[PDB]
Amino acid sequence: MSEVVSFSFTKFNPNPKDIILQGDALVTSKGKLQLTKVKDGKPVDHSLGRALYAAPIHIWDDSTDRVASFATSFSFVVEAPDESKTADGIAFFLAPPDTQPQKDGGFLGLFNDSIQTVAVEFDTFSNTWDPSARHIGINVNSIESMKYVKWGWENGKVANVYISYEASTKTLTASLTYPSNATSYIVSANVDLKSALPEWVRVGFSATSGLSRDHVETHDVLDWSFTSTLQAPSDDSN
Amino acid sequence: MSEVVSFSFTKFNPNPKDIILQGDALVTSKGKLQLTKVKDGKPVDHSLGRALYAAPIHIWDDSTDRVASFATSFSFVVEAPDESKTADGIAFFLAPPDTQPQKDGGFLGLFNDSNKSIQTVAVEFDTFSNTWDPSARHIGINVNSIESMKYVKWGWENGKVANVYISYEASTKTLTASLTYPSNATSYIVSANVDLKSALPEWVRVGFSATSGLSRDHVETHDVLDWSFTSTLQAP
Amino acid sequence: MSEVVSFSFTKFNPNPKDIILQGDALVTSKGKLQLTKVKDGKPVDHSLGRALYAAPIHIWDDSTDRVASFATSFSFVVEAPDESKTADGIAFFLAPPDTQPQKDGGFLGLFNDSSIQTVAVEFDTFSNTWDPSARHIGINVNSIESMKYVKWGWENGKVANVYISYEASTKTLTASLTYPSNATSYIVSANVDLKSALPEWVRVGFSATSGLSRDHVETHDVLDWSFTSTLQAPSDDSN
Amino acid sequence: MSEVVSFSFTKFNPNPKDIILQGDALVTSKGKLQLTKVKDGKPVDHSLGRALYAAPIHIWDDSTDRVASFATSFSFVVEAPDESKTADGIAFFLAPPDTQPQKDGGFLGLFNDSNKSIQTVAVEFDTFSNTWDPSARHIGINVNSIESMKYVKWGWENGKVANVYISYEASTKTLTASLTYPSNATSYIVSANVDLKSALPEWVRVGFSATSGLSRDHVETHDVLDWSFTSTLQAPS
Ligand SMILES: OC[C@H]1O[C@@H](O[C@H]2[C@H](O)[C@@H](O)[C@@H](O)O[C@@H]2CO)[C@H](O)[C@@H](O)[C@H]1O
Ligand SMILES: OC[C@H]1O[C@@H](O[C@H]2[C@H](O)[C@@H](O)[C@@H](O)O[C@@H]2CO)[C@H](O)[C@@H](O)[C@H]1O
Ligand SMILES: OC[C@H]1O[C@@H](O[C@H]2[C@H](O)[C@@H](O)[C@@H](O)O[C@@H]2CO)[C@H](O)[C@@H](O)[C@H]1O
Ligand SMILES: OC[C@H]1O[C@@H](O[C@H]2[C@H](O)[C@@H](O)[C@@H](O)O[C@@H]2CO)[C@H](O)[C@@H](O)[C@H]1O
Ligand SMILES: [Ca+2]
Ligand SMILES: [Ca+2]
Ligand SMILES: [Ca+2]
Ligand SMILES: [Ca+2]
Ligand SMILES: [Mn+2]
Ligand SMILES: [Mn+2]
Ligand SMILES: [Mn+2]
Ligand SMILES: [Mn+2]
Repeated sequence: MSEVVSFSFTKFNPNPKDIILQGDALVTSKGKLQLTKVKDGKPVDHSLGRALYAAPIHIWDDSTDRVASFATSFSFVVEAPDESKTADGIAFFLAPPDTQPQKDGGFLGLFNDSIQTVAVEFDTFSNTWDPSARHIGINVNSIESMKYVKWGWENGKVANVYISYEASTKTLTASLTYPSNATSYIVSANVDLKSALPEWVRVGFSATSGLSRDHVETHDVLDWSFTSTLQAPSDDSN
Repeated sequence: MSEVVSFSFTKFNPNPKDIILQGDALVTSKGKLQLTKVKDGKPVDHSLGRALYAAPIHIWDDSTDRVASFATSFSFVVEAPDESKTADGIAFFLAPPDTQPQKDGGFLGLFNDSNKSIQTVAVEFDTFSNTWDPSARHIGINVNSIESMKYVKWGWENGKVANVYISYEASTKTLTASLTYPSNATSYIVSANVDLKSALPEWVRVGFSATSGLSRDHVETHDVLDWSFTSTLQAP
Repeated sequence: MSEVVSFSFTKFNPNPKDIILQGDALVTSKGKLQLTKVKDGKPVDHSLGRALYAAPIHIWDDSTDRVASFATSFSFVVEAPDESKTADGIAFFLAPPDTQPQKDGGFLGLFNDSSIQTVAVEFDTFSNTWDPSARHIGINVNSIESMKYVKWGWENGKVANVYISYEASTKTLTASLTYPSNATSYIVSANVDLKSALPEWVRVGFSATSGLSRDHVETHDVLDWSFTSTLQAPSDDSN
Repeated sequence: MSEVVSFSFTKFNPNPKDIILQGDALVTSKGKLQLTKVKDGKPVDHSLGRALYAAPIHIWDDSTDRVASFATSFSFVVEAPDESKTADGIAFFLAPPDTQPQKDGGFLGLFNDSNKSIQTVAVEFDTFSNTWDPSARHIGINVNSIESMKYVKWGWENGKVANVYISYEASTKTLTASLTYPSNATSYIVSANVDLKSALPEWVRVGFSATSGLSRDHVETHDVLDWSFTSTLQAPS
């Protein structure tokens, strides 16, 4: 009646055997997780890459009415040669363990037109279902976010992300901070993990570059820490 | 060289030998840290309470060029009988280890209006607009002054549980504070560049401070429901 | 330059996605990891079971000269209908990520009689030709023949608490067993060079076998498990 | 209903505001916790030193039926100029929060035969056979007495680093202590059934105590090199 898992990497090892790389994703010799293709130092169009931690995570348990609380921190960089033409974005996500890459472009490698996936997206291009401004969105089994906050993307600057899920209140909270100019953004939503996802999931990142040559950008993850605890609800708190 | 300290309480024992209680602060029989006085269910005016963890925390070290990264989470409630008349607020803070209560009211038990500056870094949840404050209720980052270096407007929800997370990243000197109300999934965040080495001594105590208003009609509670803290002092 | 991984289960979930079950191993409805076969309440002969955590662990890195330090705790029970006829044993181990079951019987599902990379701490209940006469706790480096052991007073059906630690800076592997029922304990340590014994990445877990005769039978059940490893640069300023 | 505390130091800062130093204990300029006096490079007789973590630890609560489980690890050295004449030893201990140094010499700064009312639970690394001791140097588990409830013979290695791990499993009341010399891969262990609720008050301080001999020729250092402690007080399962 307690299961706890954590991991933390201050950079990635170039051939990381505890990370499942999908699509174009790779780790560079200097330990950056380059989700979308970069060639000759330029980001390339029509790229999709994802990365998952090797172990599935026990996020809820039907036989005991436990639901996990979790938290994750990571830093990422999106750098674009043209700040007026950026696409498509990067996300943190949870999905069934055998999850594969879904539709490219605006679907971020996570969703499709035709899917259980919960995601926090950092969305750089306004699709038909998006607000006009770049945004941080919380997504539950749809590319259309259930709640978002407008996001002032800073080209090429390190973004520090912290995401937490409080099982007792069903509250998912996502924040981004730029240390370069000490500016931050936050959004929360009420999210029921038990109805959106299966009992076991893999967790990780997904990103796509645009579907035209002139809307390109990198989606690089520099470090990552994750913890989840599946335990019985407390009867005495408040 | 690494020095790591962590503590977590899902609620407080009523006689907590690892918390230094100052002023009016107490723990209720149900395990809530009641910073400011409550009589017959009503919050009382002219109250000041603080609470510090017993062990000092090593936040920087001159000889080895180290500065700590830290993070803290807690939940709190501020409950007012009259939503239009609320004072003064609650704060999480770091101060020298022998820190004692400082001025009441708008000074939140943390600062004062004398010539002598005080070493204290705080994140304040401010319910009352003093001369030095913005008009709205706000979350502020305060570095050795009751006047915040940076703040965000705050939609205070009367009697609702607020979840706070505060982190400090030594490598970029970035302090970030967030508040979320799970009851309506609404959140607020503010960050600031803060140099701990210039603002504080090498060792500090950490905890909470709160004050109620200096008029009988401007009263509210300042209760902390749980608390987790971790700090790591390690080489750059 | 730091990679840290930790997991802890107070009992196992009956269909555990984050455990790779091999051979006969299964988790019971009450959350026990039953490595070797039990039919109608009795342990069965010629059984081999193993179980590994799903994530590979980064135990050394050629590029930076880091070597991990790790610790693991677990509780286990070995229960036998006949105390004078026990075989073969249970082990905690580290092996390459694609590790598969190896020889049964005295080989504990880990080694064979053929070059195998596996480091193990074994709780050995039957004296093979390479064993001391008494039951024992052994530290094993790429061989079924232990590099060091301590004689072990096995208590039939009682919970045994194990603690194993590896201190990279001294290459010291330490293994202990305590029975809380009688407050009795056993310990053994060895100097083990993980870099030369194993690949950079490994999987970790348990292996056990029952006897190769109908009458030498006993359970090998694990009740909980915690593990933590840290791969970081060596400390330059400690003692 | 959970209270968790953890701290770790890879070496001690020279003016450690989170450690209460008592008696002769000091931290050297290189970060070693030197519990007993050293003068001109030589350990001095009639010395007693102790050190406690600044925050009290909540080890049981009557109202909720909780008892803590804890674990601690540390390395230490005991170095003697004359291997045939060693005294008195070093210990890890738990005591009431306002604990003060008790008798010197064989009482390890922890106990006193005059007063059996002392509350203190300890794991001792005992280098000198007193009247209440076995003959050999030994690792002992002591509960409100200098006379160990359980011990194991200990092959002390002069001036070598010893790695200690101690754990307390609340649900079975099992206290387990182990010592390992990395230098020769040699280890010792002992366990005991210990009821913390009847031995100690609800809140304690934790740390170390040591003493050097009560004669000029029985002298040895008692230095702690690091430390890591965790305790969790939570509902019984
Ligand atoms: O330009 C970036 C966007 O491309 C969109 O796809 C467009 C594409 O850009 C255009 O050249 C033509 O092929 O029509 C496509 C419609 O599918 C993506 O939908 C959008 O996400 C951006 O990546
Ligand atoms: O009403 C809440 C505020 O009280 C202020 O104190 C005032 C007080 O309101 C007024 O009655 C006067 O007589 O005394 C004080 C003016 O010096 C506090 O200064 C302010 O922080 C609020 O708490
Ligand atoms: O009886 C338990 C031991 O069996 C040994 O295998 C024996 C087997 O028992 C015997 O019937 C005959 O087949 O010879 C085999 C090999 O000598 C295992 O080697 C030993 O590990 C025990 O399990
Ligand atoms: O020599 C070390 C031990 O001294 C013991 O005390 C002795 C003392 O050495 C001696 O002078 C004698 O006359 O009486 C004392 C009691 O036997 C300590 O008791 C012992 O703990 C060591 O320190
Ligand atoms: Ca989009
Ligand atoms: Ca104010
Ligand atoms: Ca054998
Ligand atoms: Ca003695
Ligand atoms: Mn979007
Ligand atoms: Mn203010
Ligand atoms: Mn053997
Ligand atoms: Mn003794």
